[PDB]
Amino acid sequence: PQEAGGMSELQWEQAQDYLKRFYLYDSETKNANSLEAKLKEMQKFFGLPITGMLNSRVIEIMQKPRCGVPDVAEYSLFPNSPKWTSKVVTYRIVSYTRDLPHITVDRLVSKALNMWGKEIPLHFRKVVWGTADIMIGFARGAHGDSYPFDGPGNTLAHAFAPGTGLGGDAHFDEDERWTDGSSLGINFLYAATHALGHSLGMGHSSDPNAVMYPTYGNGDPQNFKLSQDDIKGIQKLYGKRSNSRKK
Ligand SMILES: [Ca+2]
Ligand SMILES: [Ca+2]
Ligand SMILES: [Zn+2]
Ligand SMILES: [Zn+2]
Repeated sequence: PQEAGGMSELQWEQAQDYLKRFYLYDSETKNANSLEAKLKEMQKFFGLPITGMLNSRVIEIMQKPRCGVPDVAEYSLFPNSPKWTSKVVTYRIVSYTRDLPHITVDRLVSKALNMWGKEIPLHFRKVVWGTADIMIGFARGAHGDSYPFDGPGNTLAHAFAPGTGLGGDAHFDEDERWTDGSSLGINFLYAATHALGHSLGMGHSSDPNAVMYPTYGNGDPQNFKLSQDDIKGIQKLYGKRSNSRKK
């Protein structure tokens, strides 16, 4: 909490490790000098300009929630594919949270997922009989998977990469707050575009107006939608397109 930067080694480790979990679990790189190199990468990935340092904006974000998905791969059980390679993608809800009835959760995922679908030539299909590729469920890290519950705050939602039928699923930290009309904690619409975006193998982006922006913050937009730099990125791989925007 601000002083994390100049805290004792034990508390300080939490800061260094908070970035580390958001990337991967590699005990080799754990080091006090190596710290400085890896931070360089955090700053480009995040976008923030201040670099080689941490305490003010860098920490402000570690403590602030964002996402629970790693951003890299190394010694783990996952396939190698940048995006979905299936002919069609599908999605179904497993369970629902008391904050929102089942229909509401469901229509939010479609209202976000579809929004991605329109920005790409992939073909998406609605579910009415049987299981689907992407399962959307509420659960805690102790449901039977890696990534722990870590309580509310830090770590917002883990999700999986488009891998096989089982992999590709999306999840929501049930501990976290979830709503839409109340507009109090995390809007489902907003996180859904992010969580579902990770089910497409999209990586984060640095623009401050990005949809996967890892620096959660910004004001309260009117309707809100896919961003410019985020769209061109996915298009460059599914086809060919370019663009530029800042602020
Ligand atoms: Ca959490
Ligand atoms: Ca899946
Ligand atoms: Zn993310
Ligand atoms: Zn899980």
